[PDB]
Parts: sequence; C-alpha cells; structure tokens
Amino acid sequence: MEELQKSIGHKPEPTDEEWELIKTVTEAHVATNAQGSHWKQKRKFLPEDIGQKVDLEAFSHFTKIITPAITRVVDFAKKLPMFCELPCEDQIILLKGCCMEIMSLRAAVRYDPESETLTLNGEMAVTRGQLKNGGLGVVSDAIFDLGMSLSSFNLDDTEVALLQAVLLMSSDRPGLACVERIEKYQDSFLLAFEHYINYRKHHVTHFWPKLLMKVTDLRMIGACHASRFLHMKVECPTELFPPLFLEVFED
Ligand SMILES: Cc1cc(OCC(=O)O)cc(C)c1Cc1ccc(O)c(C(C)C)c1
Repeated sequence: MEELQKSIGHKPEPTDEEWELIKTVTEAHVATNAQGSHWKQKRKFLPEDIGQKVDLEAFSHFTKIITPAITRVVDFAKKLPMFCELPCEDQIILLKGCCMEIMSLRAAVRYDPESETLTLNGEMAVTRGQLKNGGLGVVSDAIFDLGMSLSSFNLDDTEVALLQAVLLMSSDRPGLACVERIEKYQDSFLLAFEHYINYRKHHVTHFWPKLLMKVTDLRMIGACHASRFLHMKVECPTELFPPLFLEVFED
C-alpha cells in the first residue's frame, strides 16, 4: 500500500517484518564493528611524523590493520541470511564489490571534528594528510569530506547497518548471476531503511534523498580506490600487500 500512503502524506514506519530485518542487520553490524559508545578513548593517534610517491612508513601501518577490517566486512555479510541464500560465486563478487565502500563508510562515521581525524579498525586515528600520503591519495579526501558531511546526519548503528546492506546487495556488480534476486534483497533493505527513517524523524529536510546521495559517493570512493590500487601496485611491490588485501581488490 506504499504509493497511496505516501501520496496522502503518511510517513510509514517499519512493519513487524521490517523490524525483524532491522534487528538482524543492526546486530550484524554491531558485532563486526569494533567497540561502541567508547571508540574515542580507545583510539591511538598516529605519530604526526608518519605520513608527512607513497610514504612507505605510513603505507606499512595501514597494511597491518587492513586485513582485520576486511575480515570484519565479510563477518558482517555472513550474519545476513539473504547473503547466505546466494551462490558461492555471487557472494564473492558482492564482497569484492562492497568491501572498500563499507570500510570507508565505517571510517567516515568515526570522523571527529575536534582532532580532525578518522578512526581505522576502531584503534588507529589518522588525519587527512596522513591517510592521503600513506597511499590513498585523493581517496583520503573523499572519505574525509564524506565523514565531515555525515556529522549532520547523526546516523545510528541501525542506519549505518542498513546503508551497509544496501551497498552489499548491488545487482549492478559485473559478473553477478543473481541480478533479480539481489535486487529483491536491496529493495527490501531500502524499504526498511526508509521506514526506519520515517520512524527516526531526523530534523533534516529531504533526509532520505540526501542519504541516497551518500550511497552514490561511497560507490565513487570504491571505484576510485580501485584506481588508486593500480597506482600503488606500481609505487610499491606486491610484497607489501597482505594476501587478503590482494584477494579482494584484484581480479
Ligand atoms: C586501513 C583502513 C581500514 C578501514 O576500516 C575501518 C573499520 O572497518 O572499521 C577503513 C579505511 C578507509 C582504511 C584505510 C585504507 C583503505 C584501503 C587501502 O587500500 C588503504 C591503503 C593505504 C593500504 C588504506
């Protein structure tokens, strides 16, 4: 009864089914999402003399923690039954597709305006310049800009969880075989997501559509990291890249 409810002007909140789904995804996020309500005291600021060509000292610090952050993204998908309902091959294509998007979202929401830093793997707090010089180049700006911009959105774990699921179920991923099914899943997430937002009633105008634009920028970040990675594989040798990192980001 969606279109009609809208047209009148009712902002529909989550159904019982959608609430169930919401709790499934939220729990999944929070389990694979390093610490909470206290991620700040727990962060250790990277020595300012690191990351002032790829600065290999900085690159090295990032490559140590890049594997756990990646595995936590896979852990998140594992805890989603719809993800399980998919074939070996689609699952892998989906993970490779969304990995940098989710990691980057996760780094973005842990942006702190005071220190002007982001937190990686829940522990490591870096500045724009550090992350840029450590290999990300302009991908660092993109993540920092996103993080500053998201401050106003006041996301909760549930909103970040849903956003993650939407990223995960992207049927445009090349080589997929589950297009129709992956689209059914995403639509299902987007629908719970919007109802959750109606229920949350943020005092930001056009919240929903503004949120959707964030998704797009996260895809831009992913696509761009793909290109950065090519640049790195020339400004550093394969040797420096953790095996999982290579698994995920190179065809
Ligand atoms: C290391 C790292 C971890 C991360 O995850 C945070 C977490 O899952 O909470 C999120 C981001 C954006 C990064 C930074 C990063 C992400 C990708 C990448 O290729 C590089 C190279 C310089 C090694 C660094």
